[PDB]
Amino acid sequence: MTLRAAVFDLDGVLALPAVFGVLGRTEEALALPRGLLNDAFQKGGPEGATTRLMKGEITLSQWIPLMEENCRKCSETAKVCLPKNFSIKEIFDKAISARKINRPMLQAALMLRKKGFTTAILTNTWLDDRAERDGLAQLMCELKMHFDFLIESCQVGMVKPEPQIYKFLLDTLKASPSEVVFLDDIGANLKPARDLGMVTILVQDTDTALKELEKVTGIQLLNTPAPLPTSCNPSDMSHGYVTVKPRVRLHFVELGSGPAVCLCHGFPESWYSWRYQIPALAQAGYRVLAMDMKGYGESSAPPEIEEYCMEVLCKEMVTFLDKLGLSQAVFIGHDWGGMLVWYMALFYPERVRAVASLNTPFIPANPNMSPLESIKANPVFDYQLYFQEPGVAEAELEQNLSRTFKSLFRASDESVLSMHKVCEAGGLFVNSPEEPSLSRMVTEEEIQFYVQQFKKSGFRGPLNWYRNMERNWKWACKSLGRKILIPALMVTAEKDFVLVPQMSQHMEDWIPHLKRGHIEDCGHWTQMDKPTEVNQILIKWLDSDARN
Amino acid sequence: MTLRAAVFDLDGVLALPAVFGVLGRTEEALALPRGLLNDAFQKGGPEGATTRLMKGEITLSQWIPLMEENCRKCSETAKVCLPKNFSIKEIFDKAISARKINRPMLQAALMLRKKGFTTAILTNTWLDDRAERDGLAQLMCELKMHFDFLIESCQVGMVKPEPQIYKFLLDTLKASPSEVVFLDDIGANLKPARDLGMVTILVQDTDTALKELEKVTGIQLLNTPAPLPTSCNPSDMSHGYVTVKPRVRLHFVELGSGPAVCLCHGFPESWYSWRYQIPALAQAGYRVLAMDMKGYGESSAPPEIEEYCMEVLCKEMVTFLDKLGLSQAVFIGHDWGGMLVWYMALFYPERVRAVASLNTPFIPANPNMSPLESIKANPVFDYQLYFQEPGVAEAELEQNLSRTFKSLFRASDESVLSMHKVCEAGGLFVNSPEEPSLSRMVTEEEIQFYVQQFKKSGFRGPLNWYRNMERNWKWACKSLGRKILIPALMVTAEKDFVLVPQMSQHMEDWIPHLKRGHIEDCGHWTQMDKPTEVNQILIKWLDSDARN
Ligand SMILES: Cc1cc(C)c(S(=O)(=O)N2CCC(C(=O)NC3CCCCCC3)CC2)c(C)c1
Ligand SMILES: Cc1cc(C)c(S(=O)(=O)N2CCC(C(=O)NC3CCCCCC3)CC2)c(C)c1
Ligand SMILES: [Mg+2]
Ligand SMILES: [Mg+2]
Repeated sequence: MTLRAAVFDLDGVLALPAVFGVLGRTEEALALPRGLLNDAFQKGGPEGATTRLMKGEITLSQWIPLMEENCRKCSETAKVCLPKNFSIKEIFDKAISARKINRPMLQAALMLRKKGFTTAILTNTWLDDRAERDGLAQLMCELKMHFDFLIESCQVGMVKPEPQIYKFLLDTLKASPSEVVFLDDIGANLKPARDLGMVTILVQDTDTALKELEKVTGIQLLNTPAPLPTSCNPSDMSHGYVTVKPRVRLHFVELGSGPAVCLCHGFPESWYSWRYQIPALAQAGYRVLAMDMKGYGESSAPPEIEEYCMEVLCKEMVTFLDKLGLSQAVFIGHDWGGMLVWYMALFYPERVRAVASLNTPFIPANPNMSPLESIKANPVFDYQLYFQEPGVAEAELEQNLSRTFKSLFRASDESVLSMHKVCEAGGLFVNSPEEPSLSRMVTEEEIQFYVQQFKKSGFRGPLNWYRNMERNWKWACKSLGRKILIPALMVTAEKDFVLVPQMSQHMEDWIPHLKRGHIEDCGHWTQMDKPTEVNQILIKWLDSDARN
Repeated sequence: MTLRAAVFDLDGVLALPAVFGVLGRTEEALALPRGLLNDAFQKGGPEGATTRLMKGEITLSQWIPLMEENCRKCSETAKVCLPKNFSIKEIFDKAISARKINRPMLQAALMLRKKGFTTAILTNTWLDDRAERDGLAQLMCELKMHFDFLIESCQVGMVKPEPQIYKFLLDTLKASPSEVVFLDDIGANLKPARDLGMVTILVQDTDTALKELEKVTGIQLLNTPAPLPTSCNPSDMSHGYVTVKPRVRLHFVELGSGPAVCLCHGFPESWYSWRYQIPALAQAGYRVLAMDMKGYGESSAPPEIEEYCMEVLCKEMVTFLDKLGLSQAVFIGHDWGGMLVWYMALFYPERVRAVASLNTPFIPANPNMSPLESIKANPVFDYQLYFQEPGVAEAELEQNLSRTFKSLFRASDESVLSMHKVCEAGGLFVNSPEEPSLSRMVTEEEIQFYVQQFKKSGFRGPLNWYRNMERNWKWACKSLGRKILIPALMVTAEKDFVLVPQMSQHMEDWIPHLKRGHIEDCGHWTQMDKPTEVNQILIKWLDSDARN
C-alpha cells in the first residue's frame, strides 16, 4: 500500500482515560459484579438505548434514565442491589471531564498532516445536552481545528462497526481503502476497515501504536523534537474593524472567549507577529484581540506625523475599547507596542485590567534633557536618528519588501545588520545582502504575508512612530509623579542587543509590584523566536494576575 | 441668550449618591467631629493632595495614604482619635460603587442632544487604579457614548473652579459663553461660568434643576414620555467577518463582554433589526454578536437554493463559532432566525448555552404529511407558495426597495398587506400603495439603511430560505425522537397574525422546561415594535438561565 490518509478514534486514542475505563473502575470501587455497568450500557445491542444515542436519535440526557433502567434490570437478573445513592449521571460527568487530549497522539496526527496526509476523526459519540456539556465542547473544539474532518456517529446517523460508516469515511476522504490507516482501541471497529483493505492499528498503549504508525507510514512520529505551537491561517481568522475617528479605522483579529487580551505589535510588524500566541491564549481561556496598530496592514495609515504621537495613539485605543463595549482589556505589547501599553497604564489605568510588555522597558522621561540627545547618548540607537527625516528610511525599506523583512526578522546569532553607524554608512542595509537567506524563524510564506501587508501603506505610518520624540516627551512628563500600581509584567530577552535587559533594571521604582520573566537565547523578535516560552510565561501571568 | 450646548457635572448631577454624601454620612455613622473627613479631603487647597489627584499628577491609590495622613493630622488638631479599623480605602470603595447614573438627568441630556444640542460632561475626577476600578470604568462608559465630549480634570490637567478649564470647555464646544448651560451641584463651580456669561443651574434636587433647564432651554424635559432604548449607529459599530466556507463569508456586529449571545434575524431583515437590543444586552453584561445571516447585507449570498437549507445554515453557524474560538453561544432568533435557533438546539446542543426565539414556535415535522401541503392547510401561509418559483417574488420585492420595506415594516394596527390570497392576486403588493406612509416604528433613515443593504444582493438569497421545505423536512425528521433539554425561552407576540401565539401551545411536550414570555400589542416585528419589553424579557431570562 501507499498511504495518504490517517483516521483516529477519539475515546481511547486521541483522548485518554477512555470512558469505558471509568465504567470499569466504578464497578471495582463499589464492588459491583464484574461488567455489570458494561452490560447495562450495551443492553439491546443494535436496537438498544446506547446505539440510539450514538446514532443521534436521542440526546445524552434522554439516555441517562434509560441506562439507569438497564443498571436496574442487570442488577435484578445478576442478583444484587445497587448502592443507595447510585447516580449514572455522576459517574459519567466525572468520566467525561477526567478525559483529556492524548498529546503524543495529537502530535503524531499533526506531523502526518504537516507531511501531506489527510486526517480525520471517526468517533461514536453523542448529542450532549448535559448542564456541564461545555467541557466536552471545548475538547472537541481544540481537536477539530487540527483535522480535515470530524465524523461523529450521532451527526451522520451511523455507528462504528457498521460497514456503511466506513463507506462514508472513504467517500469523505476521497481515498481507496488501501490509502488509509485507521487507529482504534476496539478490535471489532477494525475488522470492517480490514475487509475493505485499510491498514489498521489496535491502539493499546499510545507508544506502540505510534511505532506501528511509524513503520506503516515511514515518517518519524515518536521521539521527534518539541514542535512549535499552533500558528494562524489569516484567511481562517475572524477579522474585525472599528472606526475610531473620521479617517481612522483599526483592524484586528479575534479569537477565544473570556477576559479581553489586546495584543500590540512593534515595528515593523503586524497582528501576524502574534500568530504563535493567538491560539494558545484563546485555549487558555481568553478573548484575544490582535491588533493591526495604526499605520499597518488593514488599519488606516494617515500620512501626518502627529497622528502617531503616543497621546493620539492611546486615545484611539480607548475609543477602540469604547466602540467594542469593553470597560477594560489586558494590554500586552512588544517593542513600540510595549511602550504604548505602559502609557495606557499611566494615562488610562481604569481601562487596563493588567499590563505586560515584551522587551520594551518603562523608562520615565528625563524632564531636563531632550530625548533627541538621549538617543545620541547610546550608539545602538543611531538608527532612530536615520528614521527622523521623512522619506529617506521609506525609500530604502520599501524598495525590496522581501529583502527588508528577510534582513530584519532574524535570530540573535543570524544578524546581518550592524545597528551602529547607520547615519554614517547612509542606510540600514548599506553593507547587507540583496538576497538574504531565510532565517530559522520564518518560512518563505510567512515573510510574503508581511510583504503583502506592507504593499498597502508601506512605511510612512510605521516610521512616524519614531517622529514624535519631543511631543511624546512633553506628554510623558505629565506622568512623572505617578506610579503603575495595576498588575504588570516585564519580559526581557537575553540577546536583544538594542532593547537590552539591563535597561529594565530600575523599573520597580515606578512599578513596585512588577512581576518579571526572562527568556534565554531570545533575540528581538521574541514571539517568533521563543513562542513556547512566551506562551508559557504570559498564560501563567494572565491566570495569576488578570483573573482570580 | 440662545442656547445650543448643555454641560453636566458628574458627581451629584449625572451620578447619584454624590461621593461627598458618603464623606458626610460616615462622619455621622462613626460619631466623628462634623466635617473632619471633608477637612482632610481639602487639606492644602490648590496645592493639596486632592487637587494633585484631580489634576492627574497622582493616581487614586497614591492618594489614599496621603488622605489617611490628613485624616490623622485633622484628627490631631481637632482633638480626637480615629476608630481602630478606620479605612479610607473602604469608605471610598463603598461610596464609588454606591453611586449610580441619575436616569432622569441622563434622559434630559439625551433629549437636548436629540433636539440639536451639543452636550458635554465636565467633571473633577481621578486616574483610578484601585483593584475595583472596573465598576467606575463601566459607569463612565455607559455615560460617555451619550455625549459629544467627556472632559475629565485628571485628563486635561485642570480642575473645576479654575477659569482656565472653562476656557477649555468653551473652546472644545466651539460656543460663546451665552450659548451654553452648565449644571453643577457646587456653587463655586458655577461662579466662573457666570463671569464669562454662561447660563448656570445649581443642582440640588434633580426635578427642580430640570425645571430650570426646561425654562431656560424651552424644551420639555420633565414628565416627557418613556423614551426608546439606545439604538446603534452602523458606522460606530465593530464589524466582524468570518469565512466559513470557500465562497461564504459571514458578517456580524459585535458589542460588549461576557457570555456570547448570538442574535439571528428573520426575513427580510438584517443585523440592524436588533439595533434596540445590542446596547441593552451589552450593558446587561453580554457579548452580543448580531448576525447578517447568509443571504443578507455584508454576508455572502450564493445563488443556489440548497445553500439555504437549515442543515447547511446550521453547520455554517457551527463553523462560525469554531473560527471565533467559541465553545458555545446563547442563540436568540426571530422569524426564520428563530426556526434555525431551535434546530441548533436539536442538532448541536453542546454549542448552545441557551436558546430563545421571538415569535417562531417549535413545531416538529409531521413525518407522514408533506410540508408543501401543511402550508396549503393554512390560508395565512399562502404567501409562502408565492415564494417558491425562483424569480417571481424577487422581481416584485426588488423593483422598489423603499416601497417594499415601508410596506412590510408596520405595526399590527397599520397593516397595508392582505396575507391571504397572494397567489390569486398575483403579488404581495397587488392592491397596496406605491408610496406608503412611514410607520410609527421606523424613521426614513432607518428604512434607507435596509434599502442600502438589500442593494448588495437583493432577495434571491433571502427568499431561498423558503425554498427547501422538502429538504428541511427530511432533515428535521431525524430529530423526531429528541427533546430540547437545554435552557429555552419562547416569546409570543399577541398581534402577529401569521406566527400567532397559539401555534406555540404544545411546545412543552418537546421542551419540558421551556420558559415563556408574552408581549401585548406587538406585531410581527417584535424588536422594533416593543424594544423595551423585549430587552426586559431577554435580560431577565439571560441572567436567570444563561449564567448563574
Ligand atoms: C542588530 C539590529 C537588530 C534589529 C532588530 C534592528 S531593528 O530592526 O531596526 N529594530 C526594530 C525595532 C527597534 C525599536 O524601535 N525599538 C524601541 C522602540 C520602543 C521605544 C524605545 C526605543 C526603541 C529595535 C530593533 C536593528 C537596526 C539592528
Ligand atoms: C399581514 C402580513 C404581515 C407580514 C409581516 C407579512 S410578511 O412580511 O410576509 N412576513 C415575513 C416573514 C414571514 C415568515 O417567513 N414567517 C415564518 C418563517 C419561519 C418558519 C415558519 C414559517 C413562517 C411572516 C410574515 C405578510 C405576508 C402579511
Ligand atoms: Mg475508542
Ligand atoms: Mg459635582
